[PDB]
Amino acid sequence: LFLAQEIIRKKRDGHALSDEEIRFFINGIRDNTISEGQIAALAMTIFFHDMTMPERVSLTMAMRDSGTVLDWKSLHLNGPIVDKHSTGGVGDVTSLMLGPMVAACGGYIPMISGRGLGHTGGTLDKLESIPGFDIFPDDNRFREIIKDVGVAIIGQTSSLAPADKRFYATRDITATVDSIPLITASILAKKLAEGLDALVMDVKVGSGAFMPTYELSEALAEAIVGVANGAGVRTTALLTDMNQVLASSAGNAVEVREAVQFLTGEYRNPRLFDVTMALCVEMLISGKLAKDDAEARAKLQAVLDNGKAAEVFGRMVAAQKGPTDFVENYAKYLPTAMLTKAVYADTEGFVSEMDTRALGMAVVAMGGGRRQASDTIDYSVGFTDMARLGDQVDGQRPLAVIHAKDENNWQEAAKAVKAAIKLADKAPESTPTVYRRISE
Amino acid sequence: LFLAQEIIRKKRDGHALSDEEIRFFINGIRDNTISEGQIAALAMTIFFHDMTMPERVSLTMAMRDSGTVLDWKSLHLNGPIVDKHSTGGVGDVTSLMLGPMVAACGGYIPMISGRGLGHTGGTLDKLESIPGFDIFPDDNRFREIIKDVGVAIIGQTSSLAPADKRFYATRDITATVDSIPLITASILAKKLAEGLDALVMDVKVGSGAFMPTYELSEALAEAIVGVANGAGVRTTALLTDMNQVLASSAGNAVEVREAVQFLTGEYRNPRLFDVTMALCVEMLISGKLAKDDAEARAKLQAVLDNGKAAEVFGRMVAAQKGPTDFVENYAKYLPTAMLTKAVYADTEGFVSEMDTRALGMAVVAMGGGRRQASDTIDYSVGFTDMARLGDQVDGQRPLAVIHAKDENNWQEAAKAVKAAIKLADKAPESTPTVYRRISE
Ligand SMILES: Cc1cn([C@H]2C[C@H](N=[N+]=[N-])[C@@H](CO)O2)c(=O)[nH]c1=O
Ligand SMILES: Cc1cn([C@H]2C[C@H](N=[N+]=[N-])[C@@H](CO)O2)c(=O)[nH]c1=O
Repeated sequence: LFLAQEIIRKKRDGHALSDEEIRFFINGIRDNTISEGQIAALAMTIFFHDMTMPERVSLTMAMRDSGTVLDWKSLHLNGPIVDKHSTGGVGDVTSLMLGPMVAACGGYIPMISGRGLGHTGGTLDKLESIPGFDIFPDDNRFREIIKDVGVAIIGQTSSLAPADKRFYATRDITATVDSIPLITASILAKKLAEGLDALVMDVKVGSGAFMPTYELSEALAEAIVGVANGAGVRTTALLTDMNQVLASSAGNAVEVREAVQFLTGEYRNPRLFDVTMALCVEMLISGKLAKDDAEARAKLQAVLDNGKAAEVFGRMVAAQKGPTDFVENYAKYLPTAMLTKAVYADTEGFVSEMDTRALGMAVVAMGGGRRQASDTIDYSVGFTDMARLGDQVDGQRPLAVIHAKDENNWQEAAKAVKAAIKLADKAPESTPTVYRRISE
Repeated sequence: LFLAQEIIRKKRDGHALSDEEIRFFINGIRDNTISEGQIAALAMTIFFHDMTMPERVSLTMAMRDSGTVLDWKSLHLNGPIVDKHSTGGVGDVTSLMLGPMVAACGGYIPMISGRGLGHTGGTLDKLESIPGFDIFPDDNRFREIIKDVGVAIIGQTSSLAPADKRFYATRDITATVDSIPLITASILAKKLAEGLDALVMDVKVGSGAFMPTYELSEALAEAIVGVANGAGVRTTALLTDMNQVLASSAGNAVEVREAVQFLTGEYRNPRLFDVTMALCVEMLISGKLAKDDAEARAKLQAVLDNGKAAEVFGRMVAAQKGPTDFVENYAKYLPTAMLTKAVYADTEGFVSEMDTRALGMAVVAMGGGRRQASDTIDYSVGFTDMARLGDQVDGQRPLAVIHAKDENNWQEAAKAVKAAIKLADKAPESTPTVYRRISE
């Protein structure tokens, strides 16, 4: 003894770790007695040897239990505790509508979300375009908001799955991010710390997805579903498309605008609608708020149609210290960019493919995301009026409208947008927005 | 960029690293820009995927070049620069005779050695039983001693292969010590920093060896020979036996006594003689001081017989600030133990096997070695009069004579010695002391 090196050795040599060994190691990460080198070594043994279902469950539970785990029972709420997690993308603004929609249908959604990562936007960064919006309410205040409003969207505190914090920080500099068991455990350590009854996972497929192939997207989804249900949380996953921007916009303020306009019925991108609705349906069914797809859809459509979902969003924004008249007066509050100007393709044709990773990185480069954690976001910049795959583009239809912080910035963004998009003389074959549903 | 994570990823996915990539990574270890996690991750990828001959050479050269490399040309010496390295054992005192013997035959031996490790003794710890003996002469003083005496035995300074220091420190807590390419590179990074013409490797086989099987001992030897010769240093290896104590003693002062008595011809353990002579013969042949085995042996025997090797040892001890009359008066200087008492077997029989790892750990437990680096050694304790495999033991022949720091200490050592040794009603089959020689 001590065990940490023995545990690494055991996994290195292809043996399954016991629940005891996994818990010991995770606890050692938590109390800073296990070093970065030892975390990295174990991570790499897992990359090479994988983990069985029991190992994956142990690892997930251990990481979940390394910090605060929320419990709702004592509020005596009359609805299920339910949430959604996305692997991330570009224009992936679903949460801003989905939280209010499900809340309006009787769910309670304690959504611990995230900032932008690599080429992907982040829900917390989008919300921080709203002046005053506070992603870090205190423990008691968060509980009040969930009780009174039904939904809140917040950041990850120091008390949330702290062993995952160090594990992920090490993974991200040692080429051990790309491991299904590690990703599954990391995602669920955080989501399961919310004290959920039910969860839906959105695993992205395509050029803007983190997993590089459909098959790997599918395997991740399967892993998460298996582990989460193993933990007593009713969970399903949808594999959904990220071969183009999902919303009609990409950025921060611009995506909040899109969310509001979706909720009020001004404008609804049909692909964003399809994904948002499908994810909400899973939450209602898993949360036992509806018996089937048709009933779920009817309830969700009703709260869009009668303004209830929009009202919940407004109440959420107010409760998290944004403006009390935000839905009504968002234009007053959301910052506008210095220069807003359309980018047109160099030729006429059909949008045939769009490197959605490259589009994501273009927004980062404009100042709408970060390359390092200390970077400051410009909340106004990004894209609107995105062309979709199959759109005919010409002098009357741009590839996008670019919201830029100055003219030099606009030129570089326009260059990146054009480079990311290929035109063809025929429309590409259409693709489903939702490829598949994975259940226990 | 930067490359460190990309380099780990590349090796992780089974690709050979370039010389450039290896040099960059080693330099990053040297200047502390590459973290412990990144060292551990790379180490583990090498454990899983191994390294080709070109990778192994690059890694070795990079680590060698991370610090000071000695050059002798400017002293205009008339003999080869030659050295020996052992993988370590119990009673493995060969260097104390071999350095002086080879020096007396015209070699120059700048021996950078080591302290005890795990169950094994260390030449530097043995030498530090000699009052005043200084293992850290300054650069210029070391050169004077090599010029004037022909041999000196010293410790590893902060300037020696500093990238190896951090690499090994990480390996030793992350279960990445046990890798042939990593061991080879670590050993040779240090030895090749001596500016050698020739080198002999002693790779131990058996229960007191670090490599757990003959086949793995053999593979390590082959790796070291290939890499060293690739680096322009004429190198051979002997696989030698460590299924019992090599010398008739194990410890610090007790082994220095044995060395002196070997050199003066008072007493020569025949197995220790065989290994010592065989290693010296390799050095003379590789260093071109003799054309064949017979001539080498004749020259080495002559310097034993005429007192020259003993005189060189005395001059080395004096030059390194030990006593000037040490060979003559060692009994005055080497510390004696509080209690010296024979341990007898519980029954009569032939010594059939001896767990030489356990015997090594018994010396550590007596206070003759360390469990952690801060531990203080008692230089007097250990074993003498070791029984050998095939010895009949009874009331007239003990298993060993134990030199202990007090009576409680003696009892625990006696218990460990008895537990480490199995008797049989017949002598075991004899085994060679030198199994094989490996050349380029
Ligand atoms: C932010 C974060 C990302 N990741 C993974 C999820 C993403 N993979 N997928 N799908 C990946 C992107 O580098 O990082 C993680 O495992 N834990 C975390 O806390
Ligand atoms: C002291 C030291 C040991 N080691 C290895 C050599 C030993 N293996 N063999 N033969 C091993 C013992 O744990 O550590 C190393 O690679 N570099 C070092 O600096």
